[PDB]
Amino acid sequence: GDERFYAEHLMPTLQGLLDPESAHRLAVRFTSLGLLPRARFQDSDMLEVRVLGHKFRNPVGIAAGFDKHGEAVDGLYKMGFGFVEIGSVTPKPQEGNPRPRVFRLPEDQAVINRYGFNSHGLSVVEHRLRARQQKQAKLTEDGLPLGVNLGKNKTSVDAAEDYAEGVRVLGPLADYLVVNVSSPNTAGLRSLQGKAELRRLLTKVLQERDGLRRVHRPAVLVKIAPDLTSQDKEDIASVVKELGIDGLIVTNTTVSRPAGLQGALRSETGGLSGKPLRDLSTQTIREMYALTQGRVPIIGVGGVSSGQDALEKIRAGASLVQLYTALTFWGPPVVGKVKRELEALLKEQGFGGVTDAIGADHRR
Ligand SMILES: Cc1cc2nc3c(=O)[nH]c(=O)nc-3n(C[C@H](O)[C@H](O)[C@H](O)COP(=O)(O)O)c2cc1C
Ligand SMILES: COC(=O)/C(C#N)=C1\SCC(=O)N1c1ccc(-c2ccc(OC)cc2)cc1F
Ligand SMILES: O=C(O)c1cc(=O)[nH]c(=O)[nH]1
Repeated sequence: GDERFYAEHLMPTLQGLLDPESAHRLAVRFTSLGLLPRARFQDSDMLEVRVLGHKFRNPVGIAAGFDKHGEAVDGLYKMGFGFVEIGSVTPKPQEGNPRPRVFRLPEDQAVINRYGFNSHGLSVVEHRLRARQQKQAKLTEDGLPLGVNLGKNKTSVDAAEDYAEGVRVLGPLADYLVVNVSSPNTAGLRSLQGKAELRRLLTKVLQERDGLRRVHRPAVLVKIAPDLTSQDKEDIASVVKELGIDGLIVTNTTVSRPAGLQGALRSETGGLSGKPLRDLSTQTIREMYALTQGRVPIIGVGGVSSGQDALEKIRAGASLVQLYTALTFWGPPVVGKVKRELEALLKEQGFGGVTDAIGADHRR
C-alpha cells in the first residue's frame, strides 16, 4: 500500500467526500475488518524497546481517541503499530458533544476536536476486551502491548471515583492504564493536573491498581497537556516521583492557537492536534524528562508524521511515540513510513537502536 497513492489520491478523495467524523467512523470500520494496505515493513531489532514491564516490537503506537471503544485493536496491529491505546473510556456510556465536533485544517496539517468523551462506557469495553483477552495476551508476549486510557463522565460528582472504577474494570485487561487528566473538552478536568488534586487522585488510582492480582496489574501513566505552566510541570514531576507513577504521556491536544494557522476553522473551540502542536509537545517532553531525571518513561505524542518527528521526541526523552492526526492526512502507509525513516536516521546518527537514542539530547 503505496505511500504516494494514499497521500495524493485516496485520503484527499475521502476528505473531499466526507465530513471528518464520518470519515473517522468509516476508518474505524475498515480497520476493524482488516481492510488495509499490507503492511510490508518488517520491524528490525533496532526498533525494539523494553519499558513499562514490557517488550515493544517498535516504538510507534496509535494515540488514544482513534479507537475510543476498543473495536479496532487487531486491525491496528495489522497496520504496523508496536502498541495500541484505546479510549478514553468513561464509567457510564455518554454521547459527547453535539455534531459537528471535529474539524480539519488542511492548510495547517491539523485538526481541532471537541468530542467531549463520547464513550460506550466501561461495561461495553470490558466485554469487548474480554472476548479477545487471550489473543491479546499472546500479542503482548510477542511484543505488541495494549494500553487503556481512562476518562471521567460529564456529570460525575467524584472524579477520582470515576478513575478508580476504570482501574477496577479495565485494569486487569490492560498492559498499561492512562489517567487522562488533560482533555480540553470536559469542564474542570484539566484542574486535576494541579498538585493537590493530582496527588489525591493518583494516590487513589495507585491504591486500586496495587489491589489487583499480580498477573493483571498494569502500569499506570498520567497523560498531560501541552499548555501547562512551569509551576504545573514542576508539581507534576514532584508528584510523579513522590508516588512512583510508572510513566507520562506527553501530550494531549492544545487549547492554544499558535500564530500562523491558516485553516478557515482555526477559531473553532476544542483541542488542536497535528503539525502545529509538534514542537510544543516535543518541548514538553524535554522538560518533563529533565524534571524527572530521565527515570520516568515518557510516551511522546503530538504532531508526529515522520521518522524525524519521531526521533526528535525520542531524543528529547520519549521512550515510545504515538500518532493520531497524521493518519487523517496520509492514511495507513504513514505508519511504515515513520518506522522506515526512524530506522534510517538512527543508523545515520550512530545509534545502535531506539534505546540508545532515548534522551540523547540531554547528554550532549
Ligand atoms: C479526534 C481526536 C480525539 C481524541 N480523543 C482522545 C481521547 O479520548 N483521549 C486522549 O487521551 N487523547 C485523545 N486525543 C489526543 C490524541 O491522543 C493525541 O494526544 C493528540 O491528538 C496529539 O497527537 P497527534 O498530533 O498525532 O494527533 C484525541 C485526538 C484527536 C485528534
Ligand atoms: C472508502 O473508504 C476506504 O476505502 C478506506 C477507508 N477509510 C480504506 S481503503 C484501504 C484502507 O486502508 N482504507 C483506510 C483509510 C484510512 C484509514 C485510517 C484513517 C485514519 C486513521 O487514524 C489513525 C487510521 C486509519 C483506515 C483505512 F482502513
Ligand atoms: O474530546 C475528546 O473526547 C478528547 C479530545 C482530545 O483532544 N483529547 C482528549 O483527551 N479527549
